[PDB]
Amino acid sequence: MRVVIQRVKGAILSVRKENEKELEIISEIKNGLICFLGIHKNDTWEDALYIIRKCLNLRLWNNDNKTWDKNVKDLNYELLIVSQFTLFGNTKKGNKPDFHLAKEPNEALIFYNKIIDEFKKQYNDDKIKIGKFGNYMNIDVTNDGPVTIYIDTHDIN
Amino acid sequence: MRVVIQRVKGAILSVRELEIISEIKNGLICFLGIHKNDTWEDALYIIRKCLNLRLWNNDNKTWDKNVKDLNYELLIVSQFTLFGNTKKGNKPDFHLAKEPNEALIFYNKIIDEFKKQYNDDKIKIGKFGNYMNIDVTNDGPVTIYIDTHDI
Repeated sequence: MRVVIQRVKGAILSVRKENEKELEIISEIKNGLICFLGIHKNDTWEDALYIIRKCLNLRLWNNDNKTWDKNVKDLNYELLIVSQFTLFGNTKKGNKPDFHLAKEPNEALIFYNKIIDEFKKQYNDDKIKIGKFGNYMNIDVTNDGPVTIYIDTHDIN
Repeated sequence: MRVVIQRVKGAILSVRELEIISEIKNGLICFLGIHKNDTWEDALYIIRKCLNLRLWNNDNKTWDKNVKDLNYELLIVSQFTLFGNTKKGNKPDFHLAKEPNEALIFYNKIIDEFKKQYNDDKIKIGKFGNYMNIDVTNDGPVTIYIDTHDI
């Protein structure tokens, strides 16, 4: 499993409605993190936990003297967790990218919900916001630094 | 060199109460991390892939056009935190990330070639070493990661 973690002052997630061209705001987070999370073909519940561990636990904020000190939960800060398969989008071969290594979308959806669920059990239920799985979404992000963090769990076991 | 490429409707970059200093409508923001042992070769791969990657639908086709094809914009930004190793503890370490002085130069050079290759009105930057606010309108969203030490 893969994740892009971007530090944020806020973020507003909006999708298409019901002519359309009409974006509808479903998820707001103020200060906190945003997480573009890619579920991989053969992911196991162990990778999921590791993702949730680093999100919830890495120290991407500062205090007085001390830097890189406090994690998302110390500041009662939110997270917006957005599913992003395009992260296994393969760009080794060809300028059109190939997603062959992502998970199938019905298998993914159940896995991601499970994760979101667990996300809530390891933090606070009201701090974890989400997008609409496998849907067009339009997200305004306030990058705070910026701060961008990459983790590929298949770099571990 | 690592890079996070995201597809935007547009993006606004601001600095320290703040003040806008770049912006772009549709195109791409690329958070571009520079490894201490990177090579000019290591740039080319990034720039190419950024400029050519087919990330836009062509009314009926999918994954078909690039930022060049659609006279779109790129806004290049230098994330060293992309090399924050975090397996150790919960406190990232950037012992893998290029030193800010040689970094800034490599960044500089990369921008020149980004212009040299696409168009120089089409490339935006930030103030390199400093705090940045970037409002980013994630279109899709479409997130794309490459670490050049795989090619």
